[PDB]
Amino acid sequence: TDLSQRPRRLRKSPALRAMFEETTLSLNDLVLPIFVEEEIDDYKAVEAMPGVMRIPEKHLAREIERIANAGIRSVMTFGISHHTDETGSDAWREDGLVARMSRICKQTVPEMIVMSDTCFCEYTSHGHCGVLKEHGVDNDATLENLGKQAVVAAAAGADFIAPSAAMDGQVQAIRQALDAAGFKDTAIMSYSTKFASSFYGPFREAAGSALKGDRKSYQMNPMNRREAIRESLLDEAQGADCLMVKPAGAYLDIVRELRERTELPIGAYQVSGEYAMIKFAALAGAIDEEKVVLESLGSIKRAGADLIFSYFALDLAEKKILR
Amino acid sequence: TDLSQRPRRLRKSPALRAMFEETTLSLNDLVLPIFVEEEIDDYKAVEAMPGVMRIPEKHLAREIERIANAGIRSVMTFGISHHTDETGSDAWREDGLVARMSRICKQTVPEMIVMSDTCFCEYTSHGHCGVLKEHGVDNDATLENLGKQAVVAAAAGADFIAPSAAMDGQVQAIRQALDAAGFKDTAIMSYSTKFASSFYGPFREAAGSALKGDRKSYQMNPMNRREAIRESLLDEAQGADCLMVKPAGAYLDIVRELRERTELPIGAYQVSGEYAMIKFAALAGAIDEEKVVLESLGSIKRAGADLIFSYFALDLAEKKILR
Amino acid sequence: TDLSQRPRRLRKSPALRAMFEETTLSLNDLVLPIFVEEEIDDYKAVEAMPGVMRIPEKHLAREIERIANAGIRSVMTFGISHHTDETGSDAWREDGLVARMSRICKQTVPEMIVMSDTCFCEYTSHGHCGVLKEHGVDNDATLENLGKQAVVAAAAGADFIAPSAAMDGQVQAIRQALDAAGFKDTAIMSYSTKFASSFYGPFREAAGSALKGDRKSYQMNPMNRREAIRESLLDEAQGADCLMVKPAGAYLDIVRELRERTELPIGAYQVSGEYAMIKFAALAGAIDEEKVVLESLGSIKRAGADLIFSYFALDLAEKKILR
Amino acid sequence: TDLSQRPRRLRKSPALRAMFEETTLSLNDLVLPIFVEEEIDDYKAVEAMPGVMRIPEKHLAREIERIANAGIRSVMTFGISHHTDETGSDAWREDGLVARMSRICKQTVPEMIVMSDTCFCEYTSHGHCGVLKEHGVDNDATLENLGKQAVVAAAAGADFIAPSAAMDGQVQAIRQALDAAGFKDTAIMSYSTKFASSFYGPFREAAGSALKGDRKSYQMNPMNRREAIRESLLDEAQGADCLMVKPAGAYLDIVRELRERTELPIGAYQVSGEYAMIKFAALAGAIDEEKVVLESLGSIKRAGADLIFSYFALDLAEKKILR
Amino acid sequence: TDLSQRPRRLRKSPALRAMFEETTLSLNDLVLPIFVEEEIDDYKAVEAMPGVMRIPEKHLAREIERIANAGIRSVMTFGISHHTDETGSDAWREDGLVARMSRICKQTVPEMIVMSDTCFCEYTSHGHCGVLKEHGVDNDATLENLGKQAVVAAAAGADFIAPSAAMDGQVQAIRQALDAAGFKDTAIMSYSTKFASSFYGPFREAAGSALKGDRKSYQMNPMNRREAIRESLLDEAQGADCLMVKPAGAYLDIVRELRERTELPIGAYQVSGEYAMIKFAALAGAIDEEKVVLESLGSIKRAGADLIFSYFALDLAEKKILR
Amino acid sequence: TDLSQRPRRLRKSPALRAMFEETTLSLNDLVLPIFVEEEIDDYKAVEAMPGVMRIPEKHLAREIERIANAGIRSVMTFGISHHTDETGSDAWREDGLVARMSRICKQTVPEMIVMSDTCFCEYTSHGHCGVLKEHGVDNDATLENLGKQAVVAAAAGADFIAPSAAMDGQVQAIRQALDAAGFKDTAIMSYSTKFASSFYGPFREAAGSALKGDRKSYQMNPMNRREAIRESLLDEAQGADCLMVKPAGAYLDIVRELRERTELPIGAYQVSGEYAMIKFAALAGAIDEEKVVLESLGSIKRAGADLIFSYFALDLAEKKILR
Ligand SMILES: [Zn+2]
Ligand SMILES: [Zn+2]
Ligand SMILES: [Zn+2]
Ligand SMILES: [Zn+2]
Ligand SMILES: [Zn+2]
Ligand SMILES: [Zn+2]
Ligand SMILES: [Zn+2]
Ligand SMILES: [Zn+2]
Ligand SMILES: [Zn+2]
Ligand SMILES: [Zn+2]
Ligand SMILES: [Zn+2]
Ligand SMILES: [Zn+2]
Ligand SMILES: [Zn+2]
Ligand SMILES: [Zn+2]
Ligand SMILES: [Zn+2]
Ligand SMILES: [Zn+2]
Ligand SMILES: [Zn+2]
Ligand SMILES: [Zn+2]
Repeated sequence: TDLSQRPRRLRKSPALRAMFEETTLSLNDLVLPIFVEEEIDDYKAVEAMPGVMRIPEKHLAREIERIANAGIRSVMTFGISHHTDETGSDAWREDGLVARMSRICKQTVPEMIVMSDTCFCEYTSHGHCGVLKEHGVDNDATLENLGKQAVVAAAAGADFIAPSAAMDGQVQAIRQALDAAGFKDTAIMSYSTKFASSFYGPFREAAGSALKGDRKSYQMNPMNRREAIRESLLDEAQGADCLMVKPAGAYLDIVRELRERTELPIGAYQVSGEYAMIKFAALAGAIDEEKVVLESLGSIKRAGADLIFSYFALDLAEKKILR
Repeated sequence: TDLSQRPRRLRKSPALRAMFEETTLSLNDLVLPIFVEEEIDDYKAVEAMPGVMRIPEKHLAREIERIANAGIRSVMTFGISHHTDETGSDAWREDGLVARMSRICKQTVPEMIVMSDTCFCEYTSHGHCGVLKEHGVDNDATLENLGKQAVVAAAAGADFIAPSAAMDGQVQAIRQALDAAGFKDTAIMSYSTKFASSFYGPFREAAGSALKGDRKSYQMNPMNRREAIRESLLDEAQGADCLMVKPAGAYLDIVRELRERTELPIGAYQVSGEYAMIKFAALAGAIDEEKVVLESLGSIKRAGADLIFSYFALDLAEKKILR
Repeated sequence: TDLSQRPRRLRKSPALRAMFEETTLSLNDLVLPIFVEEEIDDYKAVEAMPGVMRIPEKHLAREIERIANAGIRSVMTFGISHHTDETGSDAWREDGLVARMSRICKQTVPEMIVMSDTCFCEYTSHGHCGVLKEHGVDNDATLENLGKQAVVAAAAGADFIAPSAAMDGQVQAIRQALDAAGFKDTAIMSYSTKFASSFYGPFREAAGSALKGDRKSYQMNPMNRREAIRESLLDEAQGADCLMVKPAGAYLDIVRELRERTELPIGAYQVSGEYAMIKFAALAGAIDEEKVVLESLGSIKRAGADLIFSYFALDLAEKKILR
Repeated sequence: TDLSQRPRRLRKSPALRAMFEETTLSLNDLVLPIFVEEEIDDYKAVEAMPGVMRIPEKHLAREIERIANAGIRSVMTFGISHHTDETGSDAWREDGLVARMSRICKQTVPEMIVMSDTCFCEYTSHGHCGVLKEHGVDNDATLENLGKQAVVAAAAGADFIAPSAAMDGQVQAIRQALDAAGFKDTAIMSYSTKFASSFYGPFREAAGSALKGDRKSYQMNPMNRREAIRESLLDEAQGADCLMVKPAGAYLDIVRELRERTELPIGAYQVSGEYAMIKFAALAGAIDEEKVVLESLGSIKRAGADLIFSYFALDLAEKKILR
Repeated sequence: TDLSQRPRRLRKSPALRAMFEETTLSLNDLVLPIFVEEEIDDYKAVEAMPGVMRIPEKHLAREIERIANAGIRSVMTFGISHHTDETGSDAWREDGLVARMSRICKQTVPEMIVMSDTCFCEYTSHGHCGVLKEHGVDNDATLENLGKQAVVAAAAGADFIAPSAAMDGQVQAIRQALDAAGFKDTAIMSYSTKFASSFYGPFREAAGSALKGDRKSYQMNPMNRREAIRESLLDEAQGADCLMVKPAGAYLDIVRELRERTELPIGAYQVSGEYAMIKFAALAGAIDEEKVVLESLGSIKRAGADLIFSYFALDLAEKKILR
Repeated sequence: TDLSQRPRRLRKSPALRAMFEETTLSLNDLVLPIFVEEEIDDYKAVEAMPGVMRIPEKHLAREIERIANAGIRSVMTFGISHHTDETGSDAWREDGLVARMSRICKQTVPEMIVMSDTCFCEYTSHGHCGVLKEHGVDNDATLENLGKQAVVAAAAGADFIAPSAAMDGQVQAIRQALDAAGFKDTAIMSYSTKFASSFYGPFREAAGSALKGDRKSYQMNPMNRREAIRESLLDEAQGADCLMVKPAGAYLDIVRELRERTELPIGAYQVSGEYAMIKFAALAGAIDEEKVVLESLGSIKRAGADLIFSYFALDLAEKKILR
């Protein structure tokens, strides 16, 4: 046929596809979320997240070292509390779980980039991402607490404070608190664009949030693309060091549009539900796990994400699939 | 706190979120892919696609009518051949399965928008999307065949010829053939941007493609965002009536960028692997199926897709979840 | 003929046009403006707005419930005052008509999204949208009053305070007042871009504004497209939750340009004159009312409006034309 | 208050608003559509278009001269046929009504810019905009006829051939025919973007189209903004001298987007329904006719239209409202 | 100090800089240019390119295998001729050096991506990049020869024909010739934007071009950024598979602008002069070679290049600096 | 051949290339960096920068006058300290080397545009660009010092204070200090985008910085293009009069992108390593020095730089190569 343009010419062999591959994926793009449960002896399996375990705080220095050894550059800590209360106050206690996870990680592996998930859903009685009032989850009371938590987390060693409560002004609030507390160097990995997604099922079982109801009054509507960009831009305006889109998998268009709207780094969260959809389909033999994971992750990088939070990170590292 | 901007104000209640919801999803956005197997009496279950059946050609007029009755506007037909050969020649026989699926659908429900998947992977001995030569899958020999198939499919009643073989110049080739054959009114739903994705596992079991190897020499690299846009733009240049991104789920950034690069309609394919990841995780209780499906689909619409090919379409229609 | 591109292929049938229809319209896009007259027993017909009635305040809880029952998500309240004065002070009385409309609506149907029109034209002796001085309608004195009104309206239950006085700094003024008064959660639906349009005739008879003269010193010039965009952007800068273009019908280009200039929601007002032009032509048999309304409204949505204020809303809801 | 930005400063008086008025409107922007009925003695009133008359062909030279005298620069001729047939063949007869309207106008007022509406809806038995086949309104057979009509219209004196049949490739077809026929200098005022609008009611009664059914298979969907732009761009590609959006009133966003997408002139049609909505509301006293017309027209110019087809043109000219 | 924004926070340690590093460099980005001299026994050292040798054709299969073994994906072949003539006709002889380099490389390592430099400067008596006439270097006579050379090179095994003669229409000419000759699958790596740079000194000594004078009548002006982009876009229009900017080092702005103007792959040539500037400064101890090379190369990738032609490639591969 | 477009037509002769040359280079684009060592009698040769000498402070008025006489418009002063300490306090002493270089230059040649390099690497014991603490190079303590230095430098006659320490908020800090000190007219030539480049080797030997380690915690990653643009934009936001990209040679894409992102002037630094790479290759005879320098410099101007800091400046001026 008379076709001057033939894109298939650069797909002829593996070598050519590698020369022309536009996106790369490596361990430098991954952040390992880790679940730490205090006051427990044995690792707990998160059934809805095949292969994922809750780390007993007592095995934490061992795990972090294992994580570090695999080449993992950073982790996002998530705690399973045995000290919840109406406001998740343990989150801001100098020696609450939040601080200890951070402190243990950083003392054990000082070059480990520790990100502290900053919220209250895992420490509150009601399971909401903040202070519960009769109007719902009070924005401003939560901000104060986030700020307090940030200072203790930073004091404990966290390199990034990562607010995931979806509260308005949370980056500003936490930045002021860190600065005032003397932690001007502590970064903020904002969960800038966080949707009220149905892809968080598994997480609830993993992290222990007691929430009976939803977070639609704070987490934004999955359908809102313009709002999603504005959400993250407000965060850049409030000084966040890195922004983030969560979930990432079904939101690659948001990741791409945000990438074209800011020079800030952009993180992308491959949520528990994404991880579970892959594991369960792979377990059923419907798909090849390794291929789907890499494509999934590569897709997130293609969309423009500088960092990806993935529960597969350690396994990819250990199996040497990524380096 | 002093926050003049509070995005949470429009997330306060369900009514407010509905007023402000930026994206809509309805039956007008869905296309039902259907699998028809010739020469069989009973429906066959596609194990890797829980809930999906191969329709015996003899039950086809009944199914299509059922599909139509649910409010489904259109279907994409896929055949399971009992007459394969080195070139998938049944695909171009006036009365091959391709034609019959189309003819049966259109005679039974004349207002049904019939899209014919136009390829050879389901009719060839080797399972490749075309004519197999010593150089691999010959582009040009395939184009001629696609063209022949398009004419018989169109002659049979197909409203859209949908080339999914990933061959270069396929839209041009098929358009010339339809025009010359007198089917100037027959549209082309190009699978313009089709990646060599690992999300097609289930499909192979559903549609019967005999391929032992891969399609990387024709289907494009999942990592290639610039090439992906160029792929579809070449298709617009060749006259396609509608373009398409496939898979869709992990390619929403591509869908969004393409949407900003063309005024043509854009279809998006929620592949078998996507459908399987949701079904299997839902079966394991890790996620809520209905919520994940709607979010998944709504996300594809948010990204900019005018149409979505989803295996969930009939179920959403029948259960009245979408109208 | 040799035409590779044939847009008519996707216009062939109703099914195809529905699959390809780029814009949707539903009850989630409509806001019902409602006219409430205090101290009256019977509904009053607004002659210049066939089918539109002034609701006696005493029938208000009944109407709102009717409105809610039809599926209407929100209303914009407009009062007809029997207590006007040089400054429209009833507008800011804790129990003035403004507050009562809001309170009645919200107590009767708590999930009803109440927007309070915030102005003084309906409460002043002179009929102007504010405080009348020798220089004309004093901007700053009006701002103070708007702020006072906003607090009582919010205190009364309004979800949105909607300033329609066209005063400079009105969003800022009202936001400060709400915040200081403790109504940080109360939104602002700014009538950001409001022209000095000739399409408001009917309104004057509906709402009772006593104005003898014009509002050209505050409402902006219909011809000013650049100013129109700047008007709304200043409003976004002052914190408005939603912006608005009014009128909408003859200003769809403004709606479209604003949509490309902000991520904020955008409301569009199908003014009384638009509603009257359609009703009267339809009454004369020159056009089909239902078709013209839907096209009119669909056009406003096509232009980019997230919400439309339309006097047809209830009728479309009740007749089940939109859902 | 402390407001550095005060847009109201330039709205203070009429002089200031005139200095700052961003859009102008004059007789140089208007095209008068004219309705000419052959074989009739008296002017016929178009009831659905108060003030609009069908001109008997015998009074045509008088009217055109009147039109010219008022300062009107150009007219769009529309005929009411007493010689219809299955194909509207009178439209292409050397001396059919189409030619005569043009010839009479140009001989009587040689500097008059004559635009010939080029279609068949007014000359066919069935009332469709073209050749009726079993598939509907055949595109290609219509194109041939349009071309024939264009040559006779051009031969007769028309300066612009204005295809309003909404057929694909109509500009290309008509350009080839004019060129081949030796009318390379004859322009094409394409009705590039013409929607299947409900605002054409009155027209049917004015122009006499016998259509019982709709034109949705050729006129495009009112909701389709992307398609609308593509429609006009294809026309620019086919060589149109001027493009057009019709209707104009509820499509100002389309006018604006097209203006930013082409350097070609853009015409905008204030359809019969628009004209009727204004007349009827004005007749009912709901609005001020003159103000609404000028705002309506000024809005169309604001949106970016270089020319407007308005039935008010002569009246505005004669009353000296525009010059 | 009160600084909310602190970019230094993500530069704190090596781990953080690696997480945030925006650009990657690997062996998949490199193409090794190789110099092959026919009819010689020993490797010849190119004095102006420390570490670079001319490979005797007889050691070629050994070198290519060595190159392949190091992980190098592709090479650009350059010949040193012992059969020059007024037109460089050996370049098009079925068994000229050009063909043999290609054939030897591909037979020895079939998966090696062979790019053939396509020009005549190394085969002509006068040393110019083409056919020398009294007007200078005849464009069109050169095009014919390039085409002939391309066919023999492709016939010999080259995967890419890489025209570096800077002739107008060279991509078009070579594409037609390959297609006509039946090498439709053979790609074209155009040296689309090639400046008349002073950075090619060393090359002349390496490749043996006999030119006494300059190439300013064909190679474009180093100062011309607009022309440089147009040069490459014309090449995309003529069908090139990949474009290229050469030199690359002092032209990163061109690389970046081209990257934003095309979806095609972009190669970038780190010319001999660049390689020599680094080697000589490193030899003098003024800079660290390895760091400068990687920064140099990383910079080219940062600018947007998909591939880089670098003489350091093999050394980086062998020393395991890149993988 | 049939080629309508022939770019070679404007490359035919030197006259045509000069008419069409898109970029110019002159002495008005150059800034001469100068190295002044206090307390020394003889000029010292910087071995890693052939031709570059350290000027003894006592010969400074002679050199500056020589520099001025050659037509050089401005210089960037760099001192070699014989009074270093833990904080580089001499830099802020009223009569420290920094002040004296400036004072000597401006008194000797009052119209000379003096830019003072503002940092501490040349005055600190440890060689870092600031105050060394246990956390590394303290940002804020450095800012205070920079500010102090700026005032004494400005007081001494510097026209531009040029912070090259890569500290966050350095422009803001220095602007406040100058303003408060009464030097509101003193400009700031920020080294806005300064990478942690390996091209600074030679400089260390020239300027005497004692640093044993690296500056990666303050100078930004060479690979970071988005951060690089943000770095400079923050500087514009802090009030810098001119921005700068350093190094320039391997960062022309950054220069170009910044040029399209700001209206501020942009300086570009051709670092010592660039100067050394050219000198050493030229010394080895691998390239022509004069041609490479001019191309190098012209390339920097092509990329969009308004000013270039080049060590070749005086030589080009004196040899009359540029005027
Ligand atoms: Zn305990
Ligand atoms: Zn939470
Ligand atoms: Zn937020
Ligand atoms: Zn059979
Ligand atoms: Zn296939
Ligand atoms: Zn393709
Ligand atoms: Zn009363
Ligand atoms: Zn008012
Ligand atoms: Zn305003
Ligand atoms: Zn007759
Ligand atoms: Zn018609
Ligand atoms: Zn058209
Ligand atoms: Zn020989
Ligand atoms: Zn050459
Ligand atoms: Zn060229
Ligand atoms: Zn001393
Ligand atoms: Zn320094
Ligand atoms: Zn900086």
